[PDB]
This record gives sequence, C-alpha cells and structure tokens, in this order.
Amino acid sequence: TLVHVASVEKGRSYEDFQKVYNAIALKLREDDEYDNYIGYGPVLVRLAWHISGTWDKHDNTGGSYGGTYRFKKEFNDPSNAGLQNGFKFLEPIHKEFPWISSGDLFSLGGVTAVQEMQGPKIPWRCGRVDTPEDTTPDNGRLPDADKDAGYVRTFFQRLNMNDREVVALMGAHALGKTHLKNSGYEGPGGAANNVFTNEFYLNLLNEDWKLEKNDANNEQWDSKSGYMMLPTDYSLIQDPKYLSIVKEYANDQDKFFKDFSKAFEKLLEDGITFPKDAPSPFIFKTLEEQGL
Ligand code: HEM
Ligand SMILES: C[C@@H]1C=C(N)NCC1
Repeated sequence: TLVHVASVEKGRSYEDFQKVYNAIALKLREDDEYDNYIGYGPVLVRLAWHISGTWDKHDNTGGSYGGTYRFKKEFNDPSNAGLQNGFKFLEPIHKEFPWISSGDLFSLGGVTAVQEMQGPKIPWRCGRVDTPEDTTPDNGRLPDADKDAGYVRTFFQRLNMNDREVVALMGAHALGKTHLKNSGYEGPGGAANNVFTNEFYLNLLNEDWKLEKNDANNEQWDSKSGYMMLPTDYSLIQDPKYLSIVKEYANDQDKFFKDFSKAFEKLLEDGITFPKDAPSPFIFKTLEEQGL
C-alpha cells in the first residue's frame, strides 16, 4: 500500500482557497450557456467523482491525490468521455492560480459546483500533490451502468462505501444529463437539472418507469415526464436494502444533504493521509453568502 501524505501548498491558507472557489463560482455563473443552459455544475461534480473513483482501497492506487486525470491515459478513458468539458472550464482557473495542485483543483471544482447549485456545504481539505505519469491508473476502474444492485454493492466496496454511502452518493444523478455520444445513454434524471435537491429519490419512487431501448441500443428506464434512470440507478429500488434508504432520502431533504456531504468528502479524500497537524477542513462561503 502506497502512502500519500497531504502537503499544504506552500504558505497557503483558507483565504487563498476561498479565492479559487470564488473564481470557479464566478465562471459557473458566467458560462451559463453550456449544455443547453444546464451550465457546468453537473459536469464538474462528475469530474470530481471520476478523478476520485479510480481509487482502490487494497493498494491505494488511483484516487484524487495525484491529479492523474491530466495525463492522456486517464483523460482518454472511455468512462471519462465528456469530462474534457470540465477540464477545459478549469484551465483558466488553473492559469490564474498556478500554485494549486491538479487534484486539489479538480476536487474543489466538485465542492464549488455542489454548493453553488444550492447543495449542502462540503468540507474540503487541501494538500493533494501531483504525481508522475506512471502513477496514472489504468482504464476500467469506474463503474458500468448496465448492471444490477449486486454489481453496484460490490463495486463500491472497493471505494470503502457502504449501502447508505452508495445511495447518498447516487443522489447526484439528479444533476445534468446523460449524453448519447458520451456514454450511450440519453436524458436527464429530473426537472431541476442544475439545482441540488433530493429529486433523484422522489423520481425513482414516484415516476412510472418503462424499460426502453435508446438510440444507442442500450436499455434505460424512461418516464413520460422525459426523465431517465440507468439500470444501476433503478437497481436502488429493486434491492430491498437500497429501497429503504431511497425512501428515507425521498422523505428527508436535510438527512440526504448531511449524508451526501459526508460521503462526498470521504470519496474526495480516499487514499490521503492527513498529518495530525494539518489544517482543519475548510468550509467555503458561497458567492451568495459573500454578497458577490
Ligand atoms: C454505479 C455508479 C455510477 C454509474 C454507473 C454512473 C454512470 C453515469 C453515466 C453513464 C452518466 C452519463 C455521462 C454522460 O453521458 O455524459 C453519468 C452522469 C453523471 N454522474 Fe454518474 N454514475 C455513477 C455514480 C455517480 C456518482 C457517485 C456521482 C457523484 C457523487 C455521479 C455524478 C454524476 C453527474 C453529476 C452526472 C451528470 C454529468 C453531466 O451532466 O455532464 N455519478 N453517470
Ligand atoms: C442526469 C443522469 C440521470 C440518471 N438517472 N443517471 C445518470 C445521470
């Protein structure tokens, strides 16, 4: 097992990272046309998850620490198709703040997107350090979408996530859309595509889902409202243990926010050793809170 010790960018503190957060948040507001006016929030959340989701608890390979998405093997992962849009969004931010590590930037993009979309506060820690190209994990560590509840449960054990953590994390599927050209799936998960709510769970329980084939010849569950669920999403109401948790989150917005915040921070920090004297996690103010 590799050890990755968090190392604070030299001399930086909360205020420096709040400036980076603010730059990301301002660009999120500015570049509003993207993806038929969804904006960049959802793709930034997906990027933060995919750079973290390569982690393997068994040997501490992959994970957000090394910023390895910047290397061709990882950014060309078929599982990452479309994330180049998020990377391009972050490029001017990195140019303005060249001192931030790549892993810190990609993970902070996800935190900023969740909060700016009115989601929960997500505490965030700095100190990821870029590692060399040979530390890039091979393709194939991110999950397939065509599988069942047992696949999802087993998959997430590798990321040290339990049933509650898995169901909470999947609530991010309220955001954005599937794009046929990226993933072979098409459509949004609900009405509020760029506002962070518990709608994923409500839609799973309340919509009338039909199992259909899309134009890429893949199965997905579709509702007459024009929403979709991946087979892996739908598995959360097929498995009785997942179903209980889906119902809980559909009925308690605050509980979902609190559990999502914990699981998402954990996801973004998997693989990182934080020294005992490392700074406490930062909680960034939103632009709205700052009057900006
Ligand atoms: C079983 C696990 C998962 C599977 C199989 C899966 C699969 C997918 C697929 C196929 C897409 C569509 C990509 C595209 O066509 O552009 C997508 C989108 C998305 N996923 Fe997941 N995902 C999983 C878990 C997660 C998790 C844990 C998160 C974050 C907490 C997440 C966040 C998102 C977001 C925000 C989008 C929308 C991206 C956009 O609008 O550009 N997903 N997911
Ligand atoms: C916006 C998309 C809706 C889902 N149900 N799953 C993937 C993300």
